[PDB]
Amino acid sequence: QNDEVAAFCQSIMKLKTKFPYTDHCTNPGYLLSPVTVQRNMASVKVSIEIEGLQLPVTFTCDVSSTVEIIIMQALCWVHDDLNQVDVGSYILKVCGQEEVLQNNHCLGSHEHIQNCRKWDTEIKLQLLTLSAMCQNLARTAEDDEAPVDLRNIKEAWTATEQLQFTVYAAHGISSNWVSNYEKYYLICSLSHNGKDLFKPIQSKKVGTYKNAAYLIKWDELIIFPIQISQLPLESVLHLTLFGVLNQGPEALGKVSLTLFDFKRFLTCGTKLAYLWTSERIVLQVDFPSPAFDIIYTSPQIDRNIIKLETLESDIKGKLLDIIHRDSSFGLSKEDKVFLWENRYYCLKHPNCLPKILASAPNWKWANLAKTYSLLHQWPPLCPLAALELLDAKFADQEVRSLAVSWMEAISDDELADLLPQFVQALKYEIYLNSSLVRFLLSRALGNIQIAHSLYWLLKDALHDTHFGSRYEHVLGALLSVGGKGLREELSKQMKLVQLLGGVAEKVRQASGSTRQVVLQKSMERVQSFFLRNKCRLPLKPSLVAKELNIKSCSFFSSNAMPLKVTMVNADPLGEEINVMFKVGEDLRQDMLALQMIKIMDKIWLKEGLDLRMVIFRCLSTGRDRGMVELVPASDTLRKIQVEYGVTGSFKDKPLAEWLRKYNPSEEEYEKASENFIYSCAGCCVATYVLGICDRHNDNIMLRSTGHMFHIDFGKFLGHAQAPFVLTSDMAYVINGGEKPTIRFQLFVDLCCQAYNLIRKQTNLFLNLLSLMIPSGLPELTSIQDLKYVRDALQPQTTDAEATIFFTRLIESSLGSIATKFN
Repeated sequence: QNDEVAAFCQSIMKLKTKFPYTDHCTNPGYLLSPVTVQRNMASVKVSIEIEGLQLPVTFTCDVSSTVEIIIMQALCWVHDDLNQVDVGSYILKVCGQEEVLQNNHCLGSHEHIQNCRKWDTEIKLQLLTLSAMCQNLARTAEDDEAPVDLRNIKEAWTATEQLQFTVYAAHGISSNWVSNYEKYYLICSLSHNGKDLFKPIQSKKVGTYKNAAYLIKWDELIIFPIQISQLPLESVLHLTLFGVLNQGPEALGKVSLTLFDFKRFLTCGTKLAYLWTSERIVLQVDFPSPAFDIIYTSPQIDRNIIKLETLESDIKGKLLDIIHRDSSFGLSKEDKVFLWENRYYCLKHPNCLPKILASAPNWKWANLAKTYSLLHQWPPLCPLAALELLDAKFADQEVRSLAVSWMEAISDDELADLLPQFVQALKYEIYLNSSLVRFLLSRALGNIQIAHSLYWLLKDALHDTHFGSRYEHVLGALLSVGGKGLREELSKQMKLVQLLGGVAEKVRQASGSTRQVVLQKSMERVQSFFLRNKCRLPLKPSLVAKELNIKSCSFFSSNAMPLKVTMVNADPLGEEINVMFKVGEDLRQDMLALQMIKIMDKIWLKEGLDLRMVIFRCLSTGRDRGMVELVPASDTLRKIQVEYGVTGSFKDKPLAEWLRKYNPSEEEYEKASENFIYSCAGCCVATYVLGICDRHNDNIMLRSTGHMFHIDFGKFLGHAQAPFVLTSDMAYVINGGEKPTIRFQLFVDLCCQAYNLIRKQTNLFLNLLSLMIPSGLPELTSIQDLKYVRDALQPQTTDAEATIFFTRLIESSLGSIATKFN
């Protein structure tokens, strides 16, 4: 471990050398404003503050214009000719947010622009030079030159010795264990590619040793029916410790051991493993210790150039049927062998390589040379497709390194929203230094948003009972390489989340009349914090808070008593910061639901379908606590139904009247109704595919602009289970009347269109969810959960039949009032 850590640190300094503090492109010192490229790149109004002008210039821009020419248009308003105006010295930033628009991207591609348009709120930018932009987070020269802190040989293929090891003892047993358990045993399993190579082997059941209740001694030899020369390089031994009660046996802990170390040497001699149960226990397994070191050597390369082969059409039809399948999921055994034999015909369809590798008959050393030979004459995959190659089922390091090399094509903006799965895929790298971790660290060096999100994600990952140590090394590398500016900023944000969490705990423990007073008094400590510190908001680190608005702070009087934290912007050009902080309930599953909704939205927008979706932020900042974006001027459907229900008996006019009071004019009410149509279509498709069937008056929320969204994702992937529901007031808003109109047909067409656009990306959604399996969410625990989503996506069906299917889902959701529609 120490020597692996040292080699890791050497490599990481080598990675640092490639990001000097002088290069502004990779060391900007500011956040980049996020972008999601949208097709068909319509006009909007933008107001731009300019130095020397008392009023900002306001003018109409083409949504499809790049930020560069928009800067020049703003410069043209103030100068008659740009001959001696330093045009390249200028940037645009969002008013009140320390994020900079990206020059080479369309104004319409930027998320801030897109939200403002959905919102119809003022686009308020500011023109300045790089010199005036805050670059406090930038790395110094100091940081660059600082160090990072966190005899004979036998080739393995010639090694005939059985794999064998002696499970010797476990040291450190607790008093609670001695009282509750008589005896103990280990179950030993041997795995590669996340799959058992053989039946697991169970040890004898022994009690605590004589005159030692902290010691469990087995001194037992365990032999597996395999030789050293048959072990894949990435073979892992799993030891799970069990306790049989004295008064079913229950699992006390688990350790894993790689059979080869990061330098290809076979594990030899005594080896100590550590398992935690809350405390640390030490297992000792003794491996054989011959007079020679055994090293793994990969088979030697095949050089081949493979256009020159048979053809046929009974076979070629079946083959292209396999290639265009949704995924490798559920691929039958016959299909696997058929594809494997025909694999060299597939070379002009790169994104089917994961199917091909999943159809390999085995990963025996002898069969590796022909796989490797294929892999290095294979075309580049698209990054999203290469995700599958980083899942558990592909442990081979050539495969994974090659997948990371294909991943390098992905943009930072796309990668930012996929980081959770990458952090999880770290668990399938057996060694500390890997292509993948260096890729992630490299991206975090060149982009502050990626570094910030990686920070918070690794910080959750630390609570893993099995992988926490590895994540500590990775997080220490991120913090080391990030520089002192970023480090002190993250420290301020960490202290802020701790202080806010303390306030929330005190508020919940307090009750009734002594609760808001407890709030106000407990916020004193955070007020002190701001008195000595200006702090970036962890949810959106481009917002700088200087002070707490103690007056507007309150609680929501709901389950888990959430805090409404109101903060003063440090920028006068910006507006208040309002975030909810919540303690008690686990926000990671809400984060996964939100991320899936965001990815569906991205997919739609890339195909030119804008369903006007509400995409709000949520950040787990610890064990069962975090902070959540607050969508302004929105209320739950029941709240609307009942506040209307005191004045009316109409059954179906509450939502329409609610929207009418905030959109009185006819143009404004039609616009709000249209927003409702589109956002509701998006919500229905998401409800069905992601299996969120807990929808009810309290779960669905509606914004005064007319946009509908979800806020609670308690039953997520609950496909056990009218998938969604369309009560009559929603139908009234969509129709505009009490009878069906062409607006309902537009809603049905929008739903089916979006549904098919997601069915086309079934592989991405299956891969994005399986990569989250090992994160430990209660109800994404197996590949079976993925099967339910795939069945919902109906992969085999055509787009036309899928349209028919979803249309009848809609009319099922309409219930009794579905008689009135065609």
